[PDB]
Amino acid sequence: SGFRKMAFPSGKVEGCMVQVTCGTTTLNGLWLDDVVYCPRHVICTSEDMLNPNYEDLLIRKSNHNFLVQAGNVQLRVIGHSMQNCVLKLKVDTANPKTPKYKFVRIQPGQTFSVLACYNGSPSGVYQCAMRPNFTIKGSFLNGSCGSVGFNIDYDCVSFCYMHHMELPTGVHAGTDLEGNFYGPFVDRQTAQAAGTDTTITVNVLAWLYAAVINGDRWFLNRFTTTLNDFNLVAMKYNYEPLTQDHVDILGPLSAQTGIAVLDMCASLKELLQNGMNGRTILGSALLEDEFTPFDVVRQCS
Amino acid sequence: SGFRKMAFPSGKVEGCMVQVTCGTTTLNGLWLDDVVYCPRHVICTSEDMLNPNYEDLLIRKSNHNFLVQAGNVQLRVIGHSMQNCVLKLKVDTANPKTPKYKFVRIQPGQTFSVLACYNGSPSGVYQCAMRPNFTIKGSFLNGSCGSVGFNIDYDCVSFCYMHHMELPTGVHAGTDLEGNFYGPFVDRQTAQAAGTDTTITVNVLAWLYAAVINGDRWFLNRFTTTLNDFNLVAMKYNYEPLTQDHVDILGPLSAQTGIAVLDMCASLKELLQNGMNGRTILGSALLEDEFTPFDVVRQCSGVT
Ligand SMILES: *C(=N)c1cc(Oc2ccc(I)cc2)ncn1
Ligand SMILES: *C(=N)c1cc(Oc2ccc(I)cc2)ncn1
Ligand code: NA
Repeated sequence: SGFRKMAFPSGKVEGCMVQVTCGTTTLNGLWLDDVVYCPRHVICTSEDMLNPNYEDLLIRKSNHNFLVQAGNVQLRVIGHSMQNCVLKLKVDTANPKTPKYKFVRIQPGQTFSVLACYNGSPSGVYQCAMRPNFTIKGSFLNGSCGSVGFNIDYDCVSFCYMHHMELPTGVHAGTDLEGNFYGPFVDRQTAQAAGTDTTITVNVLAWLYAAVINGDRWFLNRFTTTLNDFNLVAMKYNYEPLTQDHVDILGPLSAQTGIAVLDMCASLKELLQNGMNGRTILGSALLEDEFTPFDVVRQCS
Repeated sequence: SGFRKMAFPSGKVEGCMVQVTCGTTTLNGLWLDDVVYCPRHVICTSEDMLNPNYEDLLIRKSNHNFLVQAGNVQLRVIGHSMQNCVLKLKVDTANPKTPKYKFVRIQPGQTFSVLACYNGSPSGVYQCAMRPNFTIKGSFLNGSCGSVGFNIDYDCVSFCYMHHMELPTGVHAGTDLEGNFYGPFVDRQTAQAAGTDTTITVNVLAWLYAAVINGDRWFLNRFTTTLNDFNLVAMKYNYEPLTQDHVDILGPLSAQTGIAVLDMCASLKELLQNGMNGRTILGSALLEDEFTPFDVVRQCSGVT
C-alpha cells in the first residue's frame, strides 16, 4: 500500500540524451537510432525570436554548424531536416542504447514522466499531466529545452512530449515528437497566454477510487447523481466535464471497489461543497488530478 | 520556473537490479561487483517468519537454493553470508554495469529516491524522506522487498535504503545496505507499529524558500522570532526542534531571498497558528516537509 506520484524509471531515456549546440545556443536532443531530435528554435538568434522564418534560417546552415555531444563524444551530423517544430539531425552513428520506442501524441489528462536535462545530462525525473489547456506544470530552468516526456508501458518507451518554452504564468509548452505543439502555441516569443485551466475530473475520480482501495471511506455518502447534474455542479468549480467515455473508463475501478461511478461522482460533489474539514485523502488536503485511471490500477490493484 | 517532487535519474541503479528466488519466495536484489544484496527474510517460510532463527535457516541452504536472474540470464551463486538483516550472495560474475557507489546510512529528515521493483524489474521511481519515526511513506506491493533507495552526489550512487516490510498503518520499514534497520523494527511477522511521527521543520522552511523563489510570497510578514520561541511553538505543533545547524544549512536560501531564517520561522509560526486561510503554497494546502535545503538549491539551480 501507500500512494505516490510515481515516475517511470528513466534509464532508457537517459541513454538517449545528448547536447545540441548551434551558434551560442545549447539545449538537449533525443538520440534514437541515427537521428537526433531537438526543438527547431535552437537555430534562432536574439534577432529571430519574435518572427523567425525557420525555413530561411535553416537553409543557411550546413551540417557542421550543428555540434552534437553524446557524453564525451562528438557525433557527426550528416543530414538535417525540419518536421513541424522539431529539427531532425541525421548522425553518423546509431545510438547503441536506443530502446524499443514509439512516438505517441497524448490527450489532455494523460500523465507522463519528464526527464529534466541540462547540457545533454539528466537532472531529475518527475510526473506531469497534460493540462486541459494543453500546458504542463513542470520544473524547468534555462537550458531545459529538448527535455522529454514519456511513458514506458512494457519495455517500450512512448515519447509524448518535448519541452520548448515557458509561458508567463510559469507553466510549460512543448510538442509531440513529430514537432506539433500541444495547444494553440507557437515557437515565437510573441505574447501568448494559456487558457484558464480546469481540474481533470476523471483523474480526481480515479484517485478517490485509489483512496478506497487503500482503505479510506470517510468521503463517501449515501447519494447518487445523474451525469448531467454532476456536470452542472462540477463546471461551477472549474472542473472538466465528465463524459460517457470517462464513465466507461472508470468501470474496472468501480467493479473492484463496489462503488458505482455515479455514486463516486456524488461523493466528489459533496467534497467540492464541504471541503475536507481537516481531513486528508491519501496524504493530500486537495483533490489530486494528476493520476489517471490507468495509473491507479498500475500502482494499486 | 516550477517546483516538483523530483527523483534522481534511476538508470545507474536500474542496471543493478536482479531477481532473487528462494523456495517459493521471489524478491529483488541489488547486484554490485560480484555480490547480490537482498533481505535475509527471503530464506523464510510462513511459519519461520513468526520467529525466525536466520543463522539456522541459512546453514541449511546450498548456493543452488538461490536462483538469481539478471534479465534473462541466470547468475551462478558461489557463496552466501549474512550481514545483519541483509543476505549477501557471492556470484560468479561481476556486474559490468556496476556504477561508482558507496553505502551510506541517512538521518531522519534526509530524502532519497526509491526505485520500486518487482521480479527484478524496475517499475517506478519516486522521492521519499526518512520520517522522524524512521519509517518511509512509500508505495509498495507484494514482491517489492529488496527495492532500494539512493542519492546521486556526483557520478557516485549512494545507496541508503533497502525495503523489507510494510507496517500495519501502511508505512514502510527497511534497512541500510549494511542490513541495519532504520527505526525500532525487526524482520519478523509480529505486531509492530510506527511511533507517532513529527514534521521536519528544516524541510518545511526549505520548501517555503522554494515557494518564495517561485514567486509565492503571501505568507511573508514583517516579523522575526528567536530560536527558543520558535522551538516552543514547533514543540506545540509536533514539529521537530530547529537547531543552529539547521539555520546554518538554510543560510544560502536566506541570503538569496532576503528572508532570514528566523523571519521565515515567524512566517511558519503564523501558518501553524492561523492556517492558510484558503490559500495554497506551490499548489499544496499543507506544509510540505519532504524537500531538504539541498533539494531546493539543486532544483532551483539545475544540477545535473
Ligand atoms: C530552452 N532550453 C530555453 C529556452 C529559452 O527561451 C526561449 C527561446 C526561444 C523560444 I521560440 C522561446 C523561448 N531560454 C532558455 N532556454
Ligand atoms: C517482499 N517482497 C514481500 C514481503 C511480504 O511480506 C513479508 C515477508 C517477510 C516479512 I519479516 C515481512 C513481510 N510479502 C510479499 N513480498
Ligand atoms: Na517574517
